[PDB]
Amino acid sequence: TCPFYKKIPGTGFTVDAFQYGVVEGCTAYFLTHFHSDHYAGLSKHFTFPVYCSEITGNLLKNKLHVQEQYIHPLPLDTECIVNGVKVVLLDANHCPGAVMILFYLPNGTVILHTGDFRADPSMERSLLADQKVHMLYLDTTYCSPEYTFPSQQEVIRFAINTAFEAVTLNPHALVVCGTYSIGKEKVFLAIADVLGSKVGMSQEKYKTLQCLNIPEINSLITTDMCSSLVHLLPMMQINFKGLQSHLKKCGGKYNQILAFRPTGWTHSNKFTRIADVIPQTKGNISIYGIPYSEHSSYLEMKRFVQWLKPQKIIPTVNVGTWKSRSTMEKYFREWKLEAGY
Ligand code: NI
Repeated sequence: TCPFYKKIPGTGFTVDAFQYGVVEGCTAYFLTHFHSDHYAGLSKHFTFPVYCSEITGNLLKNKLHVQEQYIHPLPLDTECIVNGVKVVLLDANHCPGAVMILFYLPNGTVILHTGDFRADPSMERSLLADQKVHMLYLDTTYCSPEYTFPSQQEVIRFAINTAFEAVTLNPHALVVCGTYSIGKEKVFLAIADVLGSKVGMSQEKYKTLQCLNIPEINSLITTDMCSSLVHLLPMMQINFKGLQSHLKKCGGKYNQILAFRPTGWTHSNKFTRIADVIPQTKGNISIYGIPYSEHSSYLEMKRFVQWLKPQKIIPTVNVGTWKSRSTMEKYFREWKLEAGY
């Protein structure tokens, strides 16, 4: 049974609600982004209307085989009528194709559902500027002040400089980047660009990247591993055993691996600056954990909410424990008293 925080009151609509069977009264199912916890349940046998971005719709059709007749892509930044209700899709600054959804309810209430997002000041100049929001359904993944991490630009600067130094000292080093979902593509694209290489990967991952409308993608990626000195591997293989095994396969072309594991936040964020990050090393193999986040930091979240001034907040992440829920409610009240709404 579908939980309350996935239902949109006064509509036939649900958000990210595909794992509950046929939801009573749902005439349109929205999907914010193509991450498995959110699409859980969709397949080629789904026969209800799915509303989403163009990119998410390319992934539903090619990767999950959802039939074309049930896929309803909407442009961003554009007022659309769905089943008699005005909606807008906004870029979520999460992974490719990810959106927030603005719903203008027939009774005059305005609801924002962030999906998963990384709040940014540029959102203060979208179509959100123009009007009031009564209810905010909020991605609270890192809603606690201990969650700090650098900008995505600083993280990429660190990875480019690290890779370029290593391969210039040793032209026979291979760079490897972990992946387990869409998102974080700038990590491996930026490194391959500085090295003058395409990125090599499996046919399955190439297929997924080909759905993402990335400009000039055919110039950037390949399935021919042997021609490439940046390889993508599943995240589970990013360990000394998996990498040893991979280096064997390359036919004595390389004699060193430098590997990157983009994580979310880790507690080594609480002590170390990005600049000071060091790898784990075993022999000719080195592994860097880099804190590339596609979710809001605590400070980015608080800035966004204090700007929007919603009348009510409904968290969508960390809702399963009483202690989590109580912690989040405390911060929402601090933010409201500090800013005066
Ligand atoms: Ni996500």
